[PDB]
Amino acid sequence: MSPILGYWKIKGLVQPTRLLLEYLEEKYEEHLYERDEGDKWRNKKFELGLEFPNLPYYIDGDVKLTQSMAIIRYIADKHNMLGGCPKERAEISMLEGAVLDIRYGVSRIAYSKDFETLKVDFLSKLPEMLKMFEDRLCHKTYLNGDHVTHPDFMLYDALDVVLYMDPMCLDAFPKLVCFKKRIEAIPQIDKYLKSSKYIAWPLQGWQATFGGGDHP
Amino acid sequence: MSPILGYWKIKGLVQPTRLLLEYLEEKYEEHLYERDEGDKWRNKKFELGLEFPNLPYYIDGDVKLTQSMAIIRYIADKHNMLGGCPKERAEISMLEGAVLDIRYGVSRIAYSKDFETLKVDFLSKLPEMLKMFEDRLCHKTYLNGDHVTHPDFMLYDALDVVLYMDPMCLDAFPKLVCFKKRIEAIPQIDKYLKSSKYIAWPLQGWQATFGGGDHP
Ligand SMILES: N[C@@H](CCC(=O)N[C@@H](CS(=O)(=O)O)C(=O)NCC(=O)O)C(=O)O
Ligand SMILES: N[C@@H](CCC(=O)N[C@@H](CS(=O)(=O)O)C(=O)NCC(=O)O)C(=O)O
Repeated sequence: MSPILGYWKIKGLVQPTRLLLEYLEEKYEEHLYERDEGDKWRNKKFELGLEFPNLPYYIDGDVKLTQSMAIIRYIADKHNMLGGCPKERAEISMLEGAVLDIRYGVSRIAYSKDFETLKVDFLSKLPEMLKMFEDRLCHKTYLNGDHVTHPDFMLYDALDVVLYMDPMCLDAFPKLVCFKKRIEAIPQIDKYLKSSKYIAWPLQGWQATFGGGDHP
Repeated sequence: MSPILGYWKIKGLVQPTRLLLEYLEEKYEEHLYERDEGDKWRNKKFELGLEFPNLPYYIDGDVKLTQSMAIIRYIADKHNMLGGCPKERAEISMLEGAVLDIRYGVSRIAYSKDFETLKVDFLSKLPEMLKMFEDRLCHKTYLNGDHVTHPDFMLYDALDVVLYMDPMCLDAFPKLVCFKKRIEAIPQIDKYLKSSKYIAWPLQGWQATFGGGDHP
């Protein structure tokens, strides 16, 4: 049967994974927990056969997984996209980590009552983080070269998110601007982003001071 | 020449990596930044050839890496320890993530002025996190079975850290208590923990409210 991907009906930690699945054109069903289905999840949490019960989870005829990163890596690995040798795989793991520093950098302050104050500090450090990627993309179409890897969708998600926080944070980074457009230019992605499956909001959990709520 | 591992002279994000290197008996030199060498690092940060300048970093005749997780995975991968197939590698990635939830759970609140209040909330959720590992170890010597994998050293580091926070947090988890002793029973580990190379403190950056300072 078709693999089952479970998570809240938000972008959050699973969006990059959804994009990788669409890009690979893999078939899959989603168990989406609405903002008021917290209890629905609780009563099912310890009943899915998961060794480390959590959201997101990925269940398919061969495995039962939790931990967003093990999930996206599993999907990529099943398609030989993790790297052909130790060095390459490390490059790709390094790219994941660097993207997470930005994505997690947002979530870390998005649930605070003093978001604006934290935001200033954050938007103050973001430029140096972005420049590392800008330089990475100066002589590359995608993060790992001519071919797409899962970090590309992670970066895309992170850029999508920081753009909501500051629509001008990419003004000094033309390569990153083109990269985001380039990802949206991928047929499978453009199709998915225009379909009824696409969850455009919220970015974080509904209760978040930033990227939360039921509407943009 | 011998690989170079660089980081602050604290356990922090690199300790599990140091333990994996010792276990594998790999030769390596460390560029340790003292509490007052922040500037020493700044003036070298963008001069090491690192694509994503950060701490820790790992430089050896074949690669230049940053991102603690890409580093430990690289070392494990160079020894064929990441997993023999997609499923196994995902299991191992899942274990990393689950350990990080605990380790990062500590760092997230260790720099706050209200540590004690946050600590209560944290120590309230830790038991459910620990039990997942307790159950994982009920019919296994190590997290992935009979043989050691890098997540074992990550878990060890996390247990070492939560024990400083609460010396009794493992009282209901005998398998975890034995697991920690079992890791310390590994010849290379026992030797390293008794050598002059072992950095017992601090756990977090020196400025941390918890696990910080120059002395326990
Ligand atoms: N490290 C885990 C963290 C997962 C996590 O924090 N999940 C949250 C939701 S969200 O933060 O991703 O929105 C949750 O509610 N998990 C279910 C639970 O805690 O019962 C991962 O990456 O998968
Ligand atoms: N995701 C990175 C985070 C690294 C990080 O936050 N490094 C801190 C130090 S510590 O938090 O690990 O102690 C640092 O000072 N990096 C150097 C810098 O920011 O210039 C990783 O895992 O390697």
